[PDB]
Amino acid sequence: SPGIWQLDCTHLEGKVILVAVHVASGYIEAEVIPAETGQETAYFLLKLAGRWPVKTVHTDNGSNFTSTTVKAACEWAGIKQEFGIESMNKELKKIIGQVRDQAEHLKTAVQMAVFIHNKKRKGGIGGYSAGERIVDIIATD
Amino acid sequence: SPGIWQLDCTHLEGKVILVAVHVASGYIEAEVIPAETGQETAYFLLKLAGRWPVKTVHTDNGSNFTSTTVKAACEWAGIKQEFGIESMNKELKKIIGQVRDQAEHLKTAVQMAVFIHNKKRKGGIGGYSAGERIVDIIATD
Ligand SMILES: Cc1ccc2occ(CC(=O)O)c2c1
Ligand SMILES: Cc1ccc2occ(CC(=O)O)c2c1
Repeated sequence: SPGIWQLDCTHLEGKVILVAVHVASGYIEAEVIPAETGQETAYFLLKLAGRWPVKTVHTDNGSNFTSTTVKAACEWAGIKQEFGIESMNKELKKIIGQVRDQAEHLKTAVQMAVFIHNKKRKGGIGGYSAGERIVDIIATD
Repeated sequence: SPGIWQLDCTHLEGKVILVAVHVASGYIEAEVIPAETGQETAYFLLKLAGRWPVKTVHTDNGSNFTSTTVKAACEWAGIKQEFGIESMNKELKKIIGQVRDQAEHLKTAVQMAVFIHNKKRKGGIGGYSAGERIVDIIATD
């Protein structure tokens, strides 16, 4: 299971942020999209699956199950879409608050937040970042 | 040196594709941008540096040295910009030709091309993909 992810959205300044979490690591990827349309979700799944091993994507609701291009991205890349599973979305938003006045565009602040989340140590000291854990779980596999 | 990348652009259907190569692995990331502006290059560097260890980015010309937001992205993420160093751009374009009629948007075909490039074996058989090599070099570090 180095290939299990959770996909959810969150909202900030009235724009949509897609969030993929690697469950076993807490590594995250995220992007501001211009609406919820299946167009962009599909594109971000394909991007994510070109980068990392993506085998199963868990979602919490039915929106991803009613989109033709997500179905086609899933199929082209060999991703199982699968129903049933947060505050990862809440801690993301704290860091977006700590950095928001360091960049003009919200989407720059989302990427600064992802950077910090991925590279920091739990507690601030010792052990691995999310970034190290995802590589260590895939390497160890 | 798990953190050395090459950054270049290539062109197709009159749109710009940014290309980051992890030199020791051949792993690639790429994105269609709406012009060459330092805005998008900076954003893609920040994205790339949130995902992987990015310490030094080599470029071949002076365009990245004259952009304020690239300078600011470099500085915020701790990336050394460094002058002096392809046909990686040419093999990318072969695969974009093999897949172009499977997606409406060129940018979907660029991501299908990156997927294949990153996950395939050299020869088609045995050894590691680019995706496995980048994780193996970072893990082994
Ligand atoms: C098959 C596939 C996979 C991912 C995608 O992202 C966006 C699209 C739409 C398009 O350009 O054809 C798309 C298609
Ligand atoms: C400091 C920094 C780093 C990466 C970036 O990408 C785009 C911008 C512009 C902006 O929104 O402030 C930007 C800034």
